[PDB]
Amino acid sequence: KSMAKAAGVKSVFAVGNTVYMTSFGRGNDAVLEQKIVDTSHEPLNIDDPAYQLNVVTMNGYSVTGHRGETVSAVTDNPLRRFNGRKPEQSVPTDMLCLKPTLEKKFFGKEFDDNIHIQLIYNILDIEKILAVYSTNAIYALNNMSADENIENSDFFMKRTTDETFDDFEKKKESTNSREKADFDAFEKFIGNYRLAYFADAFYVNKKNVLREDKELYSVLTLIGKLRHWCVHSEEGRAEFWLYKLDELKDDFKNVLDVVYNRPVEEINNRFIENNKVNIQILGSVYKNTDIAELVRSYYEFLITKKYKNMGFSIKKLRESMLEGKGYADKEYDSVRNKLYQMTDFILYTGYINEDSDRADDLVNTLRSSLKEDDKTTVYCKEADYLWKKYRESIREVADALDGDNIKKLSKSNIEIQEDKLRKCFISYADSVSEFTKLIYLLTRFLSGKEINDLVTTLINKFDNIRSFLEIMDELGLDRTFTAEYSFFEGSTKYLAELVELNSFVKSCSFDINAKRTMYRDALDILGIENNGLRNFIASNVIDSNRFKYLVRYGNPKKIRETAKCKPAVRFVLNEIPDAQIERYYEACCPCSANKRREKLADMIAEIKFENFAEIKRKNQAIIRLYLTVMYIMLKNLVNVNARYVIAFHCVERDTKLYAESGLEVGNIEKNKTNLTMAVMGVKLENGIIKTEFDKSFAENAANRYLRNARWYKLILDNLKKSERAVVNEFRNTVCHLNAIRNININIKEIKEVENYFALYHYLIQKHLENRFADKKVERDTGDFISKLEEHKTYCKDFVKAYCTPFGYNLVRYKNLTIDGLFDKNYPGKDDS
RNA sequence: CACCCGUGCAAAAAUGCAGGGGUCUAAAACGGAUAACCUCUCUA
RNA sequence: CAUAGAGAGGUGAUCCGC
Ligand SMILES: [Mg+2]
Repeated sequence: KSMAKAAGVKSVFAVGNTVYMTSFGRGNDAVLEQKIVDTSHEPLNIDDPAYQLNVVTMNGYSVTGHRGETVSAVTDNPLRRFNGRKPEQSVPTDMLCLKPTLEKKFFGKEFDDNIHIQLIYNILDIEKILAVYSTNAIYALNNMSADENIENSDFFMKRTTDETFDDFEKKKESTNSREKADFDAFEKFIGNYRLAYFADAFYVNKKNVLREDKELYSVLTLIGKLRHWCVHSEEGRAEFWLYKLDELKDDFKNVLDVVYNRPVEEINNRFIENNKVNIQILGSVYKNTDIAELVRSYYEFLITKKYKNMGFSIKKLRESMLEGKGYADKEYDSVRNKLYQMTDFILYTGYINEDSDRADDLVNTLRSSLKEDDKTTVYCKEADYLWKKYRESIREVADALDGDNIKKLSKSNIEIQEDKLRKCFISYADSVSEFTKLIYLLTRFLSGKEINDLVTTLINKFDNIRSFLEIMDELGLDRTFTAEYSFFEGSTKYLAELVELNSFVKSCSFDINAKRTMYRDALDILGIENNGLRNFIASNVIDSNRFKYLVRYGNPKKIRETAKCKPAVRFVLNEIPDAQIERYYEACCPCSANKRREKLADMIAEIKFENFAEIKRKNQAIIRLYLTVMYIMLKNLVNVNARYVIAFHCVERDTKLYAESGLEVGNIEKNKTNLTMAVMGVKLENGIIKTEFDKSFAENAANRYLRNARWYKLILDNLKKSERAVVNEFRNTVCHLNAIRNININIKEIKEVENYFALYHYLIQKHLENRFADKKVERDTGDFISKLEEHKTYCKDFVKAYCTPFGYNLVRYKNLTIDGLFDKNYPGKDDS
């Protein structure tokens, strides 16, 4: 990024008439380095400072870094932000000018600093990412109905954790038509075989059998409420719902526990098997502590390598000491290939239980050493020490680890008491907080890449929150949250939970015994419509991790009709590297890369086998190419949709803050553009914005983004072209993924696909055409639809018309309306 | 290759130069390798 | 007929290499 980070400036904070500077501690920890009053400074961290101040000025501070490869950098004084070249110093606002309201929301008072708002914006990013993956999860559940109804039924949208199943079953005989249809919708859902795609959530190994209705309902109700709370903005106490999950009724806690216990128990039991003999031998050779603490330590050192602190090749030291001894030979058969690794733990305990002075002297020598020659000499002396002082006990290991003794000990266990054993490995539900269990439930419906992105984003944002909460203690600032957000005072615990979650969370497998139902989908995803070949194709499809995504987020024969779109196929296989195109074509065919792409783009469209040796590998080559192409396409469209889900989430959230700040924002459900009009200070009359542009409006625009006349005038001009109904149906298309559901109709006629932005917006614009074709449409929307039929490509004007709700955040509006600005990975020229 | 802020130098209207931005955008830093187990297909 | 004797393909836990 920047020289300030390279110099080690982790942050610069303002606190009244004082400025504080920080550097990177261990991990994401911050340490205080300097304070500036005015043109004058005082050092901190005096025993290991990361950088020094070369000269301090009111414009900015110059620094030189000791912490690494030395660089010289300059950093700008936060108090002169917005105050250079025309009261000359002030604590900066956020761009939205919501800082006083956000501070008065999460904490009780306005704070006169800019440390609190960074924490708050991390809280807002946690909700931002949950709105995305909860929307994806509910879409994945709703897709199960797509073979029976095209509509996104309300059954998932209305659910709340207020109604327990015992007052919902009362609807079975209720007289009210909607409540009856709601229960018959639940009965229709629980009978669908496609629950087998989510076996880890809905099935219990007890063959594995479908759970009792009360738990299926409680799962659906939890995920539905999580979506409703993320995508809408709640009123009253429901706003605090995610932060008051301790208040959930017993059925939801019990279902969360019984879902979370099945991965934990499995992994907490595998380790008690693959290790029995090793743990017993260690528990005999060592007697120095309660054996549960030995087992804890062995688990900890096996699963966490501690290289973030013990950052040196202890394994090289081991080899340097054991080389040339029988310990490096077939002295006994048991460990010539594997099973050797407790020797490392013997070394590790030889560092933890004693000679920690030598370990600290080693860590110092490793900091002071210059050459690999030095580290090698030190390793040789450590080998000379350890091989005489402590290693002799491994001879008793060599006595204990004989093969028949291994076989005997395999019939035995460590005899830790059950309630102690269950507290020396991965914690069970009883200990894990409801938030992490609900995150695990959400992850049950997601792809592995989505699980990784979600969990690591949560880890990062909680670690940031923790770091700021630590900073505020040393600075002596008021840290105490409002009572309703006191959840975040446990954030250091939740980070420890989330990093534990990342240690075992994994993609939802299918039921192994269920595959004979997926067979029909596995054939209908290709369009194959003697039996051994068909069974082989089915088995080589159902095992594919790409099929497991593609059939959960899409209807298979709808994917097969989508694969007839030669332009989109040709585009997505243009982005496959040429060497991969060779690796496919050499396997599928038995000469330019363009003509080979074109040929396999026709092969993948006419793909079939039949009417309902290496040949098998040829068949795999055809299958693996096909599923890969569609996987890349649909994933990226879903990833484009998430960006607009965030945008509408923000529209909902910031409206309530702008309303809370005193702006007459109006009804955001009647017209999503009301906030932008409110921020622009313009008001509709008779359905038209009458006002022309004037500088006096921009100079009074309610946020910093809209202060500039150029983009204010452009947003006003595009907003006069918007239409209420089209923006609302765009919003619902985004929140329901209807554009991706109806992909075989929206994609029917495209000339060319330039990028996934153009494809996604063609899908939306053709959906809006299909929704408004039978309705009265006003002038500019009719022109946009005309240009959408004259050119079989998305209208660049229409997207910047219907995206006008986001205009209040100019950076978001630009990013979501100009391609090449859209994707971090594919930069390009902006227009206008 | 977006937005915003600082500074130097042009300039009276906006350009250039070099930086900063957890308080901006999703957007601060932060190859196979053997063995073991299930599943499918093909002979006798 | 089913289960059995070699192949052969694939998914998911993984021990080291310049
Ligand atoms: Mg941010």
